[PDB]
Parts: sequence; C-alpha cells; structure tokens
Amino acid sequence: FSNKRVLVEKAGIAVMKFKNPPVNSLSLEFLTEFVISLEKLENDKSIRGVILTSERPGIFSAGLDLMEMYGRNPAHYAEYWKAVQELWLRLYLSNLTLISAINGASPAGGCLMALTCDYRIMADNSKYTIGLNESLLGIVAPFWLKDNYVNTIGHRAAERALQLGTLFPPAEALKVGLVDEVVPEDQVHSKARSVMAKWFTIPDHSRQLTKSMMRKATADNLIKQREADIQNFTSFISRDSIQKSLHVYLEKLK
Amino acid sequence: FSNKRVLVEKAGIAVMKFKNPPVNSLSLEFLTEFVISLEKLENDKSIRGVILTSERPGIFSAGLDLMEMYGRNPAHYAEYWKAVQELWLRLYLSNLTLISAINGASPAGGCLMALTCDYRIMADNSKYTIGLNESLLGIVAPFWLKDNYVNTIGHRAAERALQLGTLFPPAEALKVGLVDEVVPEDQVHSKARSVMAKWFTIPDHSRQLTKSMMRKATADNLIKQREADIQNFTSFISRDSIQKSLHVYLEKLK
Amino acid sequence: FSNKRVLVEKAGIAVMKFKNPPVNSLSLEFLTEFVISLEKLENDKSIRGVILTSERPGIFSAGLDLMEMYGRNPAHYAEYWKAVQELWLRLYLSNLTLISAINGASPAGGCLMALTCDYRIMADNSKYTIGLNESLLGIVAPFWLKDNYVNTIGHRAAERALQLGTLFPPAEALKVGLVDEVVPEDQVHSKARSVMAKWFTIPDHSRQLTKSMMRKATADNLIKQREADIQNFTSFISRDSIQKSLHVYLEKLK
Ligand SMILES: [Zn+2]
Ligand SMILES: [Zn+2]
Ligand SMILES: [Zn+2]
Ligand SMILES: [Zn+2]
Ligand SMILES: [Zn+2]
Ligand SMILES: [Zn+2]
Ligand SMILES: [Zn+2]
Ligand SMILES: [Zn+2]
Ligand SMILES: [Zn+2]
Repeated sequence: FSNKRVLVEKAGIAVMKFKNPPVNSLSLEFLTEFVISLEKLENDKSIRGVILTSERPGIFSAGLDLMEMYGRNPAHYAEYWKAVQELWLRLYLSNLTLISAINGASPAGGCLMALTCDYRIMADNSKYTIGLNESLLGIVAPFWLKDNYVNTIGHRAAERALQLGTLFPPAEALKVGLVDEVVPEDQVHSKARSVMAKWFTIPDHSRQLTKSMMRKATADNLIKQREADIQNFTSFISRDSIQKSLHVYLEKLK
Repeated sequence: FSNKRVLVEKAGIAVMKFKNPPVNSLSLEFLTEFVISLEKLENDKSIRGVILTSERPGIFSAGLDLMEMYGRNPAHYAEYWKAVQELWLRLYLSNLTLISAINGASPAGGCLMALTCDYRIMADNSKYTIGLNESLLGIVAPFWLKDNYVNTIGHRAAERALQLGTLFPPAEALKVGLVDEVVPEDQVHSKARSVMAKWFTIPDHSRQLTKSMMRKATADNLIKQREADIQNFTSFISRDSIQKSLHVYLEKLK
Repeated sequence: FSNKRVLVEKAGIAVMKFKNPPVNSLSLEFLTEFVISLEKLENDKSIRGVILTSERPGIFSAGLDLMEMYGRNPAHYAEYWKAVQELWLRLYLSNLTLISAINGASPAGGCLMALTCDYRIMADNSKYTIGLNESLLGIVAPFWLKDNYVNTIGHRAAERALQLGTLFPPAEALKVGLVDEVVPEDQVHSKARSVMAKWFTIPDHSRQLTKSMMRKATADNLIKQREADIQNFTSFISRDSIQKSLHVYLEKLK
C-alpha cells in the first residue's frame, strides 16, 4: 500500500483514510492510488469489510479536482474520466462490505463514494453537508452517478436535489435517506465498526451475490457504453463556454 | 398569444392561467393553444420559468373533456390523443422551470400537468384533491403518465392510488409526495414566485441538462412507440363497451 | 377444490387458507394445489377478490421447504423451481384483487406471496416478522422477487434488507412500507374484508388493466428468460458447497 494519498489500516475490517489535504480533492493520483489499494484489500481474503473516511476531520472529500480538467488536452480528459468511472465501478461493484464514516463535508465527488457504499454514517455536525451540487458549478452529474442517487433517495427527490444542486446537512440528509444514520462526531468511527460487525454476521457468498444482483443493471448501463461516456465528457468539458465557467468558478475560489 | 383558453402574463417569470370554465376541461382547443403558447415562451430568451395555474380559483383542471372522445370517428381520436401526448411531452421535456400553483381541484388530466412540473405547490383547501382517478371513470392512465406518477410517489403508492383512483386532499398529497408544499390559499402564487426565484439561482444550461437527463428515458419510452400508443387509445376508446360506460358516466354528470 | 393444503372458502370474496402445518412450508404439493385452486377462483365470475391467510394463527408461511431441494436430481430442481415461478407469476399477474391477512410470521417464501398482493394487512403481534432473509440461509432471493421487493419498499431499503436478510416486526414493516396496515390480531380478517369491499367499488375492467399495466414489465422480465432462470437455480442449488450449507442449516433445525 502506497499509503500516500490514502492510508490503509488494519478483525476483517480495514480502514481507508483520505490523506490529500486541504480538501481531499479527487486528483488523478488519488483516484489511481485508491483503486490500486482497494484491489489489494479485495484480494486479501482476511479483509471482509472496509470503512471509508477522511484522516482529517472537517472535509470527507470535495470531489473532483477542477484543475485536473482545465486547459488540458483531450487525451488527458479521456484518461481522467476513465479513472473517475473506474473509481465508481470498483466501489459500486465491490464484494467487500463498504461503510462510509462521513466525518466532514461531502459535496459532489465525495458524495459519489458515499453513494457507492452499503451503509452511510454521518457526523452530527451542522457544518457538514452532503449532496451532488454539480449544477451550481455549471456541471452535471454523470448518468450513472445519477442512477445511483435515484436508487438512494428516490427519483422525485433526486430530480429536485440534482437540479438545485442541494447540499443536505445531517438531519436533512437523514430525512431524505441520503445517509442511514447520524451520530455525534466522536462516535462516527465506532458506529461504523458496530454496524460493520453486524454485516459480518451475514454469510459472505450470499451477501455478495445479493449485492451483485441489486447493482449489475446500474453498473452494466455504464459498462456497455463506457467509451461513449468518455467521449461525451471530453466533448462537453472541452467546450469553450464550459471551459470558461470552469475558470470563473476557479477564480472565485481565491 | 391567443390568450383565449390560456392567459400568458408578464422578471423571467411568465404565468399561464387556465381560462376554460366551468372546469378548465382539457378540450382540443385548449390543448392546442397551450402547446403553441408554451412554445413562444420557450423561444423567448427573456423567459426562464413558468407558473401554471387556474385564472379562476376552485378547479385547477378537470382533465380531458370526455365529450371530445364520445361518438367520434377514429381519425378524431387519433388526432385528439396525439394532442394529449403532445401536451405531456412538451411540458415534461420543457427547458423552462415549471411550477404548478395548484389553486383548485386537480383530478386526472389536471394532475398530469402538475406531474410534469419541476415543483408543485398546493392551496391548503380541504376541498381540493389531486390524483389520477381514471379507473373510477372506467378508464386507465396511459403508460407514460403512469411512469411519471411512479417517478413521483413511488411504485407501491402509485399501484394503490391508480387502481383505487385515489384523490388526495392537501395534507395527504403532501404526505405521499404528490405535492412538494402546502400553503394557505392566498399564499400559493407568492410562494410559487419565491420558489421560482430560487430555481433561477441555478445556471440555466446545467439545470436544463440535468433535467433532460432525469427524464429522457421516460419520455423516450413514449416517443419510440407514439403511433402505437395512438392506435391503442383509438382501439380501446372505440370499444362499444367502453363507449357505453363513457355515456353512463356523462349522464351521471347532470 | 382439493381443500387439502389450502382451504378455499365462500359476496365475491373467497378466502384461501394455508393448511400445511407445522409451518405452512411451500412444498411442491402445496405450490401445485395453490395454483390449481387459484385458477378455479379466477375463472369463477362470481369471485372478484381473494384474501390469503393461514388457517392456523402463528405462522403465515415459512416459505420454501428446504427438503424439496436437498439431495435431489436436476430434473426435480427444474420442476420444483418452475412451480415456484408459477406461484409467483399467477399471483403477481392475477386479475383478482388479492389481500394478505398476515396472521403469523412470514419469512422468505411467505413474504413473496404477501409481496404479490394488492394490499397487505398484518397482525400487531410482536412475534410476527416479515421479510426476505434468504441471505442468512446462504441463499439469495431470485431477481424477479427482488424486483417485486424493490417496487414495494424502494431500492435503497431493499438493498439493505436483502443483504442483511432483515425480518421486520409489525411496526417496522409498516414504517418501511412492507405492509400497508397493522391492526390487532383479532381484527386482521375483518379489516381484510373492509378493505376488500372498498376495492370492489372499483370497476373491475379498469382496475385490472391498471394493475396489469403496473406489473407487466416486472413479470415479463422473468417470462422472457424463464428457462434460463430455471437452469441457474438448478446449477446454483446443485453446487456441493451450497448443497452443504443446505445441510448444516437443516441440521441446526433440530
Ligand atoms: Zn493526463
Ligand atoms: Zn477515529
Ligand atoms: Zn481512534
Ligand atoms: Zn377532430
Ligand atoms: Zn394571484
Ligand atoms: Zn394577484
Ligand atoms: Zn420431482
Ligand atoms: Zn377469522
Ligand atoms: Zn371467524
């Protein structure tokens, strides 16, 4: 384990901690190290579950790094987007039991990792909000992430949240079903362990087949047109009008 | 704007008011004027959102005009049904932000317009009920409208509501998620404006792409078999047994 | 009516009572008699609705009889599974109004019958739990049953419940929408009759077309690959590793 941008720690439970300050942005390095490390954990027969969390409280993950997609060549965008898809595909289809101990704000990209988990626990910190606010950035959530959201909080709620780019604070996220539980910040990790222990009481093979059964359609919808999705992101992101608002948004970030 | 059956009024917000008393029935004239007017509003770059409402409080819309489909020739039915599909397709796929200020009873057809909106606000008048009660009329909601309903209140609730032809009063409609908000009658229009203002804080292009993304599948399911849907309505509606109950239902309306 | 494993009793309402103690297991005999009897009721123009229930309070149905699928030849498994599909297809697609008066525990298979009904009423007995706990048995709910569950309590809830094999007691089942109503045990049957009476106020033809419309996609997904589903069950069930856990589970049942 590189243990550079993501620390992997540790019965049958491993913890992956985002270590990419200031805001655990999803850089290409990060996306790459995450998948590679996730794979080692999956082939490690002694690991049955994984808890995802930020090593630094405050921000779970700010999501994609806008810089990775500004003033770059098409080949890079293609490579980049493929890595984002990969991250989603590997998490969403993982045979491990995944639990998000959301100990910080988790907008857009950060929210996708949480959405791929089998259970989501959030810190009762009013400053922490989770949701897909792409629309506000002049961007739009990819169809597959959208389906993942729909499968989580319902089609109607997703329709409103995605268009308004809604970011839900703890109580609201719980009410809409975006998170499954809200506990005081200091209990988030221990609760993740409690819940994890329960999932471990489930025979691995049948749990995994059930999970696979629940998600194949959603994943397959992406896998069958992966190249087309990459081409579309490259086209859309390369547009001067969109490249532009990607600058005004970055500058306002100063 | 004809401003005959539908009044179009008026920053970036236009209001379309049903003006087809006694019950704002969805006559062919009405369906036709509505689409034509809606189109002018969509190509009017100064209009970003539209609030739908009855110019006369009490009845939002009674839905289709049963007379338009009794003792008519197949060619008429085909033409009629095509206009109903059109009304749904244009509203459901509109790039404008649509908000229903439901200031009256809104059964069947009236409910479809509300279901196509991006947000639904209803007057807290116990006499106002909204829902798809086709089954009671011996009729059945079209598959696409059914999918729209399913996407709104869930498959299970829709299954019950559509079979029982349930009409929900304010509190109930809110509880099932059919409407997003319930306010005192006199505040319905102002609230529609408040909410609308918020949606306007969302960059138009990304909001529109998101919306389009959420609804294409549903709409496309109709577009790919539009002619077949028209043929089916014509067959089903032309049946003597169904034409019959369409008389006993009309007579009881005296 | 054989009236051996299932008693058929009786305006326009018939009652089918599971009579296969000790636990109303879904034996092949039972599955066969149920379908045959259900068919007589459907072709009996004087019967419009059917209430399902256990003649013996305590256990609605324990679901499939594990013995029917241990140490058997492939031809039997194929025959068996075809009968399970049949039971689901006939109930799910029935033109009759089906109401489950759940007067006992209803795990796995028992839960499938309840899920196929148009309305579910449960006895307020804390000892009664309903849900699909296949995963715990080292088994997994078939895709079609999974879709039926998803259509009932939502995709997210189903994902959790199916993986954890959750069994919901009355209050919990009501909260998740698995059951539509919870009444004191002694009122279950009378309530089933009350509700049934209401569904009868709905014109049969339009109710049936609506229902058919709501469920064809789900059913058709199975019908188009029925043989493949049978082959898969036979393969999966025949595996020595799965045949094994099917013994350790049976032995622990002593
Ligand atoms: Zn590159
Ligand atoms: Zn800790
Ligand atoms: Zn610690
Ligand atoms: Zn005509
Ligand atoms: Zn007004
Ligand atoms: Zn006014
Ligand atoms: Zn046999
Ligand atoms: Zn009784
Ligand atoms: Zn009795």
